[PDB]
Amino acid sequence: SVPSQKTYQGSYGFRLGFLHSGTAKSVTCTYSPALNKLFCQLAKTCPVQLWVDSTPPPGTRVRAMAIYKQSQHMTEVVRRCPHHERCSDSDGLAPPQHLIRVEGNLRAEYLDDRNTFRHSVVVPCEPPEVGSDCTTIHYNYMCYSSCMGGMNRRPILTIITLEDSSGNLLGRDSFEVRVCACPGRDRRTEEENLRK
Ligand SMILES: CCCCOc1cc(C(=O)O)c(O)c(I)c1-n1cccc1
Ligand SMILES: [Zn+2]
Repeated sequence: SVPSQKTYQGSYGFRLGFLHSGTAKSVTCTYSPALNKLFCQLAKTCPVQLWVDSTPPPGTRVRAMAIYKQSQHMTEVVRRCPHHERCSDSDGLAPPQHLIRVEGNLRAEYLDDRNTFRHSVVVPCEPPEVGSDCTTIHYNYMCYSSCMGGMNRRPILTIITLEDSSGNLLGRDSFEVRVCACPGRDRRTEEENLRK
């Protein structure tokens, strides 16, 4: 099977937001609205904003999962490559096979789905800090898009789902991800290709 990627704001008006980081050579994470694509360095902080129009109930959670973007690869589980799964870079909570980690949240839970074998990471919803209008989750991607025996140059999507306490769908959004050494240059190149 394949997880749905259909954008769905749902009853709470759920959607993502991204910072405006630019495309300088030194940038470690940058989002392209024209491509709906995040470009980031390996294991660096990727701030993703969560926005709602109304407050979801206590017990609502936010889950992240990666799938391959190309249809001919969509049924294959996205996982870390044979090198990175063995490099003992554990944070003490994320299984070493998981591509996506949540940084700085001791309530993050990592799931290996017993039926689909897909990986995901889920956190409880928390209200914005006083003075803020949205909540941010900090993600890390733990392999390069190019890693041999893993993503192997195949593009991926991240699907972010807002879920109730039982895991039922409340909202969904998604974005493509490229994990690469020079996200600013790659964003500029791909946006130029799109303009041409
Ligand atoms: C108590 C559990 C539910 C609390 O979740 C939110 C509340 C508000 C609010 O304004 O009360 C909000 O703005 C956001 I963004 C979230 N939220 C959504 C996903 C992650 C956090
Ligand atoms: Zn790797």
